[PDB]
Amino acid sequence: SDLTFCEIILMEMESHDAAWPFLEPVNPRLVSGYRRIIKNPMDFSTMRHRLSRGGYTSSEEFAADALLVFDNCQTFNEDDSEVGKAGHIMRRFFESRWEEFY
Ligand SMILES: Cc1[nH]c(-c2csc(N3CCNCC3)n2)c2c1C(=O)CCC2
Ligand SMILES: Cc1[nH]c(-c2csc(N3CCNCC3)n2)c2c1C(=O)CCC2
Repeated sequence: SDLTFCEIILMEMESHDAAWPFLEPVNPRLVSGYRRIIKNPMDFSTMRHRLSRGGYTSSEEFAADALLVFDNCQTFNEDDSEVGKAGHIMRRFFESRWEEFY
């Protein structure tokens, strides 16, 4: 049942206003320099697919994939960019609610 809270928090993240940059994997054909800079891309739908498949053995693995989405976001996007400003909203939301369970 370590993962039943992950379904809640991923469902809440999937439907958050500011989740639009992270619903689908970043298409590197459209973003100059992404493949070069971001070694391990991650997004909500890949997390949904791994969760759907049972690929998260512990609750901390799910959080590692989640923090990676935002570490990527800060690595590539300026803090005042549209994607950056949304990644900060999502990152505080995730951390604020991850602590509300743990
Ligand atoms: C994490 C991330 N999301 C986006 C982005 C821009 S537009 C858009 N969408 C989502 C897909 N269909 C509609 C509009 N998603 C970027 C990004 C980066 O890290 C680099 C800059 C571009
Ligand atoms: C998965 C994904 N879909 C799109 C997308 C569809 S339409 C459109 N534009 C951007 C330029 N002005 C016209 C409309 N962008 C992107 C994307 C990414 O991964 C990165 C950002 C771009």
